[PDB]
Amino acid sequence: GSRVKALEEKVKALEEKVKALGGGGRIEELKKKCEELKKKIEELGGGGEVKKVEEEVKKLEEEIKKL
Ligand SMILES: *Sc1ccc(O)cc1
Repeated sequence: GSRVKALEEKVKALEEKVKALGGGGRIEELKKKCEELKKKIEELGGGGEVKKVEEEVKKLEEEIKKL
């Protein structure tokens, strides 16, 4: 399937979008989940599971569609 393909891509839309969206309130917590998402993948290599990151991020990415 992908697993990582979903992690490598989302990381681009995750930050780039928020960095270009510039907002507050809803964006305040939105970034909190972002900084943690980028640090997990870039750092994780053997542990943490790749399927666990693509599933969780699914919530963040979907949130970008609105913002
Ligand atoms: S990951 C990320 C990047 C930029 C923001 O403004 C927020 C989250």
